Amino acid sequence: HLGKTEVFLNRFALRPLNPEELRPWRLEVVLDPPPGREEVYPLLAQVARRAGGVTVRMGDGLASWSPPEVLVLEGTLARMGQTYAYRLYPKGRRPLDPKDPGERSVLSALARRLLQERLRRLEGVWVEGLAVYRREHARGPGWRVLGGAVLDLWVSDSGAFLLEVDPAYRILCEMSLEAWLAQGHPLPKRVRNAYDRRTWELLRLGEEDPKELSLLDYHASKGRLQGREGGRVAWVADPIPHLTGLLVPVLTLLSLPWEERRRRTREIASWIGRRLGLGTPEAVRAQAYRLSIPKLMGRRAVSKPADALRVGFYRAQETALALLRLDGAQGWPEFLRRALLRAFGASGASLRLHTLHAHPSQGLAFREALRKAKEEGVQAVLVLTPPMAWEDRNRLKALLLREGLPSQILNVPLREEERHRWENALLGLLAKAGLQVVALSGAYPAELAVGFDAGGRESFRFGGAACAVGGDGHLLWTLPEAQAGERIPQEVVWDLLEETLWAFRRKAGRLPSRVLLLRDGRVPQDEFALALEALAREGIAYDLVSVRKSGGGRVYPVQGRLADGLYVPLEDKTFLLLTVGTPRPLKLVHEAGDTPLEALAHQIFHLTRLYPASGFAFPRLPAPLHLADRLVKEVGRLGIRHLKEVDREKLFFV
DNA sequence: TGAGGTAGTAGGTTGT
RNA sequence: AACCUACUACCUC
Ligand SMILES: [Mg+2]
Ligand SMILES: [Mg+2]
Repeated sequence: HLGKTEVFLNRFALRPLNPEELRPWRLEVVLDPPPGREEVYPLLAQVARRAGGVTVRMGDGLASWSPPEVLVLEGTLARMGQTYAYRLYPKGRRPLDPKDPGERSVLSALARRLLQERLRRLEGVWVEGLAVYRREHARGPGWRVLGGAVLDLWVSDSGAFLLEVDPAYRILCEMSLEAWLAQGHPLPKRVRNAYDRRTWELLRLGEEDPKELSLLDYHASKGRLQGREGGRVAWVADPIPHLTGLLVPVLTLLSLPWEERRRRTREIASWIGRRLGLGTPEAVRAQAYRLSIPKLMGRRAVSKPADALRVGFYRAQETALALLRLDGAQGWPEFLRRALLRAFGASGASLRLHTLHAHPSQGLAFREALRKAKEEGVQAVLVLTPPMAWEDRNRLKALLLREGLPSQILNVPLREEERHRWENALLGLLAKAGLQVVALSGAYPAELAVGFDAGGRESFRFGGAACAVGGDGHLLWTLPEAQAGERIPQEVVWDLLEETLWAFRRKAGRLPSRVLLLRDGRVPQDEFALALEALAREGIAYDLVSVRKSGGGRVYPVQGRLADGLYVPLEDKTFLLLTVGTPRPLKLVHEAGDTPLEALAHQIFHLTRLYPASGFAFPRLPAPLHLADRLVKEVGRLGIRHLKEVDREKLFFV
């Protein structure tokens, strides 16, 4: 179903590696005394750096392209606790191969260090590792903004360097937190320090003198207040006092037009190829297949979900809606009422607008009003209220949920002419009611696509999932599960997966024959182990896809305009998805399953249009994943405890 | 809290 | 190192 273009992405192919580069030098170290059970990630990776040149680790040890006699062999360094002192013994040199994948990998980590530690010693340059800043874009009175690009280096599998370039900006202050704060700037965003690498937030400055452990008496007695003296008190978190004498502050606040972005990518590329003796940049061109427009369906074919409000829903049902007005007045604003009635006029079944005549200030009594409403058929409520505060906003959302009443907030100074804004709140509201706004008129390989994301919170996270009961279907979610970190427990994945499988059984009378499994970001090794054995055993087929928002790189046209819904395959098992300042395609990886890439690229992009509450825009990632991101965020944000009596056909979190 | 997004500054989980 | 987030600001319908 595709028509080819040819784009080239922001990579460049530079000179092939030469003999000496195809056979690095190995060296064994001395740990005196030996490290610890975790103290090897900065302590093996602090000696591989202390050596100099292009020294970069080789698993349990180090490697170089530099002769070991120009290595610094005998030195002394430490992480806090054990003060080590390294010494380097050799092991000779052994060849490596590009065609072979196993060697191509270590060479890159050398090539990265080559890049990195050949960038340190350049001239009119500012280097933050892989990042290079080449020009001045703005110089302010103690407010410098250097701006070049971020880089990377690796090998091609034919033995030739590759160089990814992408234009960045950096911001660096010159003054103290007083030599600057007494020049105009208000209270700081974050007080970064030079005494350590440590920082803190910024509350409000203490009115009193730190002269009364000891607040001020310890500084000028710790030899910490010599070179620059403390000025006034500081107040932040992990109340605590700090003498604001020495602290090269970290400051926060234009985005470059797409054309200039490619121009600078190519220019900076040349520069780094020629200055670093790596040759002429021959920008890598990949071919990119144009993907087929999906046919999203309300009552009838429509281009953006918000058109369902004028045309009719894909599956409506006998429904009722409540209204909470927290501002002054009382009425459903006619146009919102007229707006709804016409969308249900367009659709098949009937509507009822109710009105909550209760304020939460009534306390417990206000719940009674809710008890009555739900009872009398109310499904979700639209709330009109002046911009609320996060803490109040959450307490209320969760109150209604505790009565099984999803809430859509519309911020109050509203005018008819404010049209898109209220139009989205309405879709949001119906999504929260249970309505199947739009769906996909299509022939797809996976009849069910589930999204997995994780975590909304602090110390612990929630692993959760959302469904689309596919080839248009119902969107529904599942009760999440509290977990330690980002990795969703192996059994929890399967448990969630099954609950999503069973959902399909209830709507189709049949288990699926193919499911689509989508993770947010990288899949931790083996976190889909179970589900996949589990599926295979039940003889239901599948594909697993890592879906990365970051890392897609850039994609540029050779000439013309890159068009919406473009698909570029890269390496085996991996492809980009430009769904159109400068766009950022999704990096996607087929981790498991036997479906051809184009076909997945197809669903994914098509699954993109499904999301019911975007109205006019389309989210960058597939409706299940987005839902998963949204659900999981919201649960973490206001607790799992409120969800019990909330029907999971109702997307309360949009 | 209308929603989508890119661009700076942070940090953290995975996992070497 | 590869990916998530959180703030900020700006754009778009
Ligand atoms: Mg919403
Ligand atoms: Mg995530």
